[PDB]
Amino acid sequence: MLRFVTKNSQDKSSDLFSICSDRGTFVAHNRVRTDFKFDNLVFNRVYGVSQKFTLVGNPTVCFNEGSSYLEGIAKKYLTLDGGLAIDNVLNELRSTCGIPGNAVASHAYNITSWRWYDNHVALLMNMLRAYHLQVLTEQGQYSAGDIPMYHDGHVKIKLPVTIDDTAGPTQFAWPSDRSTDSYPDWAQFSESFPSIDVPYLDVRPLTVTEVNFVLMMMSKWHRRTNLAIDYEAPQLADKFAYRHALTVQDADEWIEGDRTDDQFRPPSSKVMLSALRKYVNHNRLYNQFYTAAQLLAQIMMKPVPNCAEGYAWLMHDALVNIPKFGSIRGRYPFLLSGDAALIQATALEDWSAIMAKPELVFTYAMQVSVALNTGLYLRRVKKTGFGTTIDDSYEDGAFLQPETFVQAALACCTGQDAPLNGMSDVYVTYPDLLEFDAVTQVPITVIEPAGYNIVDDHLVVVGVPVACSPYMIFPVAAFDTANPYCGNFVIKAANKYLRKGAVYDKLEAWKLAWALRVAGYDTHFKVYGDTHGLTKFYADNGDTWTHIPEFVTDGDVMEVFVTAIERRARHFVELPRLNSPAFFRSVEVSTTIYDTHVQAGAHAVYHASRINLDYVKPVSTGIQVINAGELKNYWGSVRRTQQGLGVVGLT
Amino acid sequence: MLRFVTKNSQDKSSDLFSICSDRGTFVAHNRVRTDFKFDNLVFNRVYGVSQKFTLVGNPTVCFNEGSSYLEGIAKKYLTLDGGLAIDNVLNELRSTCGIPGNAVASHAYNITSWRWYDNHVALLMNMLRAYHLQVLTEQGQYSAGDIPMYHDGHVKIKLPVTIDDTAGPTQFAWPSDRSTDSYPDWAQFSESFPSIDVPYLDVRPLTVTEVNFVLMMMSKWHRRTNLAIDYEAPQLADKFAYRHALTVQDADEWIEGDRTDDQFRPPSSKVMLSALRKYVNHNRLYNQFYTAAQLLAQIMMKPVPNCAEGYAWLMHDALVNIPKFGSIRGRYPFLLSGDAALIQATALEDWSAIMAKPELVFTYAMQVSVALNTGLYLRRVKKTGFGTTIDDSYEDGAFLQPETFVQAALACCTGQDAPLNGMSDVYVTYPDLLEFDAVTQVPITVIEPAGYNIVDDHLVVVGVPVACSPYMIFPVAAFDTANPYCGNFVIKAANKYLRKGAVYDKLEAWKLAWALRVAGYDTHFKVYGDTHGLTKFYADNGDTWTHIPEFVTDGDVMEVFVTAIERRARHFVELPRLNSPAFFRSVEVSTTIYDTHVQAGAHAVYHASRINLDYVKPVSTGIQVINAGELKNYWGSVRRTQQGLGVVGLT
Amino acid sequence: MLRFVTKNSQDKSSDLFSICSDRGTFVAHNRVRTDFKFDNLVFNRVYGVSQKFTLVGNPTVCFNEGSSYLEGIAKKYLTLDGGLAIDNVLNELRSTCGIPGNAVASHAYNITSWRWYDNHVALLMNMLRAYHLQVLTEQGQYSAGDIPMYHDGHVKIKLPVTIDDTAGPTQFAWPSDRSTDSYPDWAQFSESFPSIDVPYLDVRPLTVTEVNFVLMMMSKWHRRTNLAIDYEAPQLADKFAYRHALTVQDADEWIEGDRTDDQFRPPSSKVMLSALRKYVNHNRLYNQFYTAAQLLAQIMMKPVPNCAEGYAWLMHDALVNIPKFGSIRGRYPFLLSGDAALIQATALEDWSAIMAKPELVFTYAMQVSVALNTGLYLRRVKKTGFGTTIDDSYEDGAFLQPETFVQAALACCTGQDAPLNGMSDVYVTYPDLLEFDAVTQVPITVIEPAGYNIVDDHLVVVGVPVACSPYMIFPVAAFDTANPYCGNFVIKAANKYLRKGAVYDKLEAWKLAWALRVAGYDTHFKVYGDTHGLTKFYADNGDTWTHIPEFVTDGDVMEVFVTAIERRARHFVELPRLNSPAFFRSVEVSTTIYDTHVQAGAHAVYHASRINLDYVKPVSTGIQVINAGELKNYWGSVRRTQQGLGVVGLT
Repeated sequence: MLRFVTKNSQDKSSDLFSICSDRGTFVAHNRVRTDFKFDNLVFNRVYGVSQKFTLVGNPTVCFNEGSSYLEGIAKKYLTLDGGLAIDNVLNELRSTCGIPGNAVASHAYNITSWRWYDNHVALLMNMLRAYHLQVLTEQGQYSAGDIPMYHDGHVKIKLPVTIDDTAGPTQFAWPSDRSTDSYPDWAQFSESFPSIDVPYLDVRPLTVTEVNFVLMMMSKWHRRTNLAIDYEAPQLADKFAYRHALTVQDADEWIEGDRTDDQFRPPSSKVMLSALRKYVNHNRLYNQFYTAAQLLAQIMMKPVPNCAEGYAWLMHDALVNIPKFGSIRGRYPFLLSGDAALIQATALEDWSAIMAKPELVFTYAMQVSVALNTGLYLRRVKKTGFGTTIDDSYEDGAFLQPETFVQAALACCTGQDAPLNGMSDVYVTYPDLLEFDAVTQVPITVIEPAGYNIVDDHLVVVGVPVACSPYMIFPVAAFDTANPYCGNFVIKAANKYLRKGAVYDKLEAWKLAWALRVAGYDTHFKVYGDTHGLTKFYADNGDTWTHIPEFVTDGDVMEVFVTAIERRARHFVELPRLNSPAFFRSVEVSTTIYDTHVQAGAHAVYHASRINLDYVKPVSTGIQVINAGELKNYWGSVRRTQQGLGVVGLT
Repeated sequence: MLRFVTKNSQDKSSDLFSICSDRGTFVAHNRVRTDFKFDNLVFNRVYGVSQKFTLVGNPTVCFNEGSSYLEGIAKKYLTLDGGLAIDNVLNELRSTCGIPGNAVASHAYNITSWRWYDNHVALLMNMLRAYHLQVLTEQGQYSAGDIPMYHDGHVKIKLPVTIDDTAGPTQFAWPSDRSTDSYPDWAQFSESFPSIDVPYLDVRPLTVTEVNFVLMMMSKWHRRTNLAIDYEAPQLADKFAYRHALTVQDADEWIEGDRTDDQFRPPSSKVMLSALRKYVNHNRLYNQFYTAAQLLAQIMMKPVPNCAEGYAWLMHDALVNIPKFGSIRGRYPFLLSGDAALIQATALEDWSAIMAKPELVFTYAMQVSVALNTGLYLRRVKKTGFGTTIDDSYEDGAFLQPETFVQAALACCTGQDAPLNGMSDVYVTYPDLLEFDAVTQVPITVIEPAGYNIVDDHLVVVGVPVACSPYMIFPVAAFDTANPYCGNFVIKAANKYLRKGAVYDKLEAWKLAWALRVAGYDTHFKVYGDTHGLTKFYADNGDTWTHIPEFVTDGDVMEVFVTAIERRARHFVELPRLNSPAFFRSVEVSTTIYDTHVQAGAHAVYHASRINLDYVKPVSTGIQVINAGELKNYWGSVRRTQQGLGVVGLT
Repeated sequence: MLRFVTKNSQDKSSDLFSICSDRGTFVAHNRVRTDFKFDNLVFNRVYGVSQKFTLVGNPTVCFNEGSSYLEGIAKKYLTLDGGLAIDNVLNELRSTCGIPGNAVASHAYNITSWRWYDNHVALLMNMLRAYHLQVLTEQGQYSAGDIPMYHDGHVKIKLPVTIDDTAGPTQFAWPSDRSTDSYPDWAQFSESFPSIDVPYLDVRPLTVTEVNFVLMMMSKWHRRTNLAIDYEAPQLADKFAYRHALTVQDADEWIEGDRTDDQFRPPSSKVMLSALRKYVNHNRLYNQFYTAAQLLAQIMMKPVPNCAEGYAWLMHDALVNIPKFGSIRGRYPFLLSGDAALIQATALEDWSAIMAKPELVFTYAMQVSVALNTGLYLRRVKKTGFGTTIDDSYEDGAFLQPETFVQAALACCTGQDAPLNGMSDVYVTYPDLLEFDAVTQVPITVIEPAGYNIVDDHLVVVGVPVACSPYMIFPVAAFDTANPYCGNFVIKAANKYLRKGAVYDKLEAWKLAWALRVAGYDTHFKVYGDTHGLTKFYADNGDTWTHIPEFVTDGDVMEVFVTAIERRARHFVELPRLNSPAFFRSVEVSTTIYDTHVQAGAHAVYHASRINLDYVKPVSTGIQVINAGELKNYWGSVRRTQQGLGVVGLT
């Protein structure tokens, strides 16, 4: 994930922005300068482009079974090919247990040394989400979510929320609620020989507050806010025992009225980070934490569209496949004694980067939301080749299996090799949006129709619409040729001229429309075919980006006529008559970014924290690390090729 | 058998599905994409296929004693063969323990006329089926179970059910009755040496509740549901005694009516599995457990037939040979000690795998059911000469041996090495299915004669019909040549064209018809006989599989006249006419299954889990492992050789 | 550990100091000469430095059972691992002693469910602390013990004490109470074979009074003084039995009140040590005794801080993991016979050394305390990058493992191979000290704000402060480069001079400031921040050590502006100004400690004794010695490698 965020060490460094939101949303401001090269002279314009991101969401969880992983075991027990040496783990118990006779191995295999279902990624989800919520809490920004009330005088949209924004809590209370629901049974089991088949976790190097936090968050999660991360989650395990030298019972007392909320307020974000770092470093959970970060980032937030038709993508809900929690590392103290067993290098470097800066996960999530939303429309277009490909040889099979859905979308949008989940049966997916013809309905209020194909008072949207500017992944290089996405392009003459002298293919017509809307001239396009009532290219005043109209996507018509270019009231840099001969000049448009920052409303400016590849140096002290990986465990990167996109290892 | 289930998926993504039932049935949805590449114009079509299954069955059980197996004792008590070194036992009694010479001499004189009959296969059968029933009950769907009600709108067929679901129980009742049926005369044994030739059990490592469950489940088992694994079975031993530290009294009060039902509930599935694990790994019953697992898998369930005529497969009832219960492990306490001798490697690894994941047995049962049906059907088909040039004596070659019946069926189906029972005189058989003229009078209530072989108010079939489709096991190489059963097939030019259309061979015509029905074209055909009421390639929806046309089941029909190729009501991919010599093209297809997730009924969806075989190495400590097998015991595999399927060693 | 204490003085003049206390504290005077050689003009100054210590502490003890160690029995009763050859035990019972076959068979049947948990570490802990307390009492200075009352004339700080000295006892009272607390149910055992799984002790070689002391000291131990080694501890075993020739009755009358206090006095220190020696060398408990000695040393005492902020180090309380008491040596009389097996060489030599001189433990405790504090502080410092070019992950590298916590601290401090505990799941830890932001609210009563980080009426610290000075262990090579911690350092030219003075690096400035404060010049400095109330290099008298200036604890500060070099009130050696480029000279210093003699308070002076290691060879007769160690048991050493400190074998 770190390599993708840093765009392969571009300028040797990268950047990230802190998590922050107001009423469940936050703008993402920018400043850009767009040049103009014609008449062997330069014009330019500077304009502040914004972008709206919302944290609201209602994903659906599935705490199903998942494959067990034993990577954080000593080298002497695990093997690259032999794996778990059951004889080696068993006979070590005999040398240390007080159980007599030769039936020691039989009893141990009967009771506890048969399951081998070590997997804590659900717990890592819980704790990392808790850290993010606590950040939003003490930053004075924790509240119920609220999708913005989109309004332009024309058709307007409003989506409902589970809980009221004002009725939402102003402080982060506990996930579970005391004296309402059951809690898992826990007890410090420090015996050398396990007695009952039950998940075991080693939290010896954790302080009392950290172990209290972990064992309390072990219980059921209850949603109290509309945020996409407050998803419902039951208690991960019905029963478990924690390997701690000291006995901790503050949570147990708080179950009864013994401890009030005052004396059991949730801890601080640095306390959560210390607990998580201690836990991961102790149990050698680098790959599992990397997978946890991937999963949480993929559900962090969605980009609020600036167009009326964009809300169709926003209204959707995702499905998460979190494996059932199971922990077998406290069953035997000697398991952790020794170097870690084949920890993935990408996981290690990513873990070190997150420890250096805990904001990398949020910045990656912010990038990935925009990247996925763009990549869905991008693959829908690229499958048909603007309706100019006969067969279906684009080979979009990487979008079929729900595991690689998001990663394939990322590899489609940007040429960067999207990072694999590093696990199996775990994913976030919108199955209804699998095929490129994704019809959907939008609930719509009562406004007068102005060429917006309103059907049954419900905006009918086909597929997925591009709903966010690419300004945070600007070098996207989505199309093969030059475009606003690439950043620098040159407007060319019309293909031919006729009685209104405007013959342009959809792609360069959209290029010219975006250039003119940047320059302050709205453009009128007219095709006598299917139009649905749009005569000018759709754009937003706050965000000068011009969304590609549907007729470019449908691939039926290949030409669009731009009859007259009108001048907006908010005039800007003057241009000649482009849509006429003997006056058009080969203008070229380039843009660069001036200032990028993330602000919640207009208050408490959050200066960006620079991150470079200097601290990327992993801690290799007693951690057997392998850079290579296997596709079986989904350790690779989906890469876009000439014919399409496929999954390959990084080599 | 783990090797078989892994090679079914060629060691890539070895899927397995949780047990789940809805009224005794369920359905396994898939998502398979089929290609159509011709003239470098690659097309494809994805579609969901649902091959449903039913757990309802009424097998016939014959409890006949067979060979006595003693391959779990220490080496020093066993000779070079299975012969028990009884003289060694008495010498060890003389040497190790200090017993009066008169006492040991009297015991040795008494033992000279004792039966060393030890077979716990029936006990393992009962315990495993009880565990599965408890799993199904705690899942909340256990009931009497009913055969599916299938109708095509032209014929309505409903097989009678012995016990209806409405009157069926909802909670798992005990196999026996409350003092209504006599219980076995169990007793407590704790001395060093046996006193009566009655078999004795070693159940010391088990807990009080597990011993209660085993002892009272030893009683006569009554069939209370139409479940296939709910076969009737008598008390496995009229008298016995368990070697335990203390006597167990809880079950006796319930037996005699002192304890009511609520005071004695059925134990959990987890504790049942723990008891089974303890018993097997304590008596070292790995081989007998492997045989019992094979029997359960082969007797688990049958596939619901999509077509009408396939219900004949549901009509037939299996016959089994369960050896009588015998136990000499509890006769002496030293026998189970030492290093276990004569343990098969395949049995050990299979036992480790099934205890690591208790769903391997169920997925192997599903695979064996579908493979059995396909193997029998394609055996009948290849008897004609369809697809196979060599007219091998498939009728009576190796299908006579009941122990090798199902394994030979699997060999004929897939070509993979079917795992043998590993035990003598134990098998599952359908005696009325060896003949190739097996007809059945399936009761029908015809709505209208859509065209079938309906005779005497209830139609008949020939041999074995088709009930399933090769989708749980797709890459099955039933035929040597390319076919839909294989991954991909290349449609070739017609043998001869003519004015009305073209004629086709036995296999090529069916292959093209299946490809066209997948594409969306319904294919008509004309045959020299008039033996049916429809000139169509029947292909029921839900799986889009075109059954082998019944006309080719008989011989002397090598050419089939195919005409009238046209689109159906719905259409997926445009294809050339393929019958006229002008429009014909060398269409090549390719099929691959991507996703599969069984779901019980219409609410409970059970996502496909996964198995990490790297972590499931067997517990090889303290075990004398033997890779080789003995053909008289049927410790081997059967492979479909080009010269005829036969039993071979794994070497 | 003897190797460690000898290498601290590089095997030359291995000093050691008698235990001595004054109100729970004492002070270790020294006489160290510091050189100043420049331009062949060698100067020097001798001065007495006093680094005082306190024995007062309140550690937290968690009595949790851990791994069972059996490495003291004869070879024939032990397998290749720690597994007890119980079958060998029963065969030897059969062969050697003439016991009825029925009796031995019954005993063998009973023994099958017995716990071979044997760990006498808690017992050795208790006996050693009792011996030390009796030594301190007979020395005539035992009391409740009070924390020192330190004030600089500007802030008055006094840590609260649980038990004041005035009400504190003057004579060593018994750990238990006169029938107020229940005593363990001891008994007399003399038969050949055990009868109950309750642990049994072999105390035959001990005398009647020693057995009385051990048996009644087995009871619950109450904390009656604020001594660090006076931790509360419950009864180590509710029931037990001692293998002795005759029963012991003297203690019982005192237990039941029949015997009054004067009739039963605490036994002498000499007889306590004799009893400990007999017990250890009879049960062959060398490894467990070495572990217990390590624990006592690591938990003995803390250094009184000269500076005000160092009292935060005294605020923190340790946490320990003492394994539960277990004894199987007394189960059978033959076990202790034969040749002892699995005895570590280091443990044997350390045991011989500590019994030759019972002060080695105390001097090693003092050294481990000072090394611990210095290691933690310089770890926090080197996290910034002070002195060390490589920014190794010192935060969480190997400090997570509690068993390796203090050893890693010692490795970071000195670079010498720290001796491991030699036992699993036993450690001393400060959980609130792993984090680098550990703050404490030390209660202060400010007389006047002389300039400190005083906030909220009670100042705070960051991480771990400094309380001691590297004078008990002078040649400590904490930093790779030359420094005051090393023997000598060469002051080099300034990086850049300027009109007001010169600027200096992070390390060179502190080195020069320390050298100048030793010389007699007070050095001022200016920093880009304003984070303190004094621009001075703080150096309290009594030790003439200049603490690391707190400004450099944080990062992003590489250059420090130093000016105003001038003589203090008193002066020792004339030095050039060293800041102006003209007066600057290449001053080179050299430091060496000559004399040291701890003295308790102001009256009792304990001259430094000596140890002749030539006469302290271990008793290797009748012992199977093993030089190698097993990393799971933590039988090794940790060395500060250039690539990061880690656990290595001694080979």
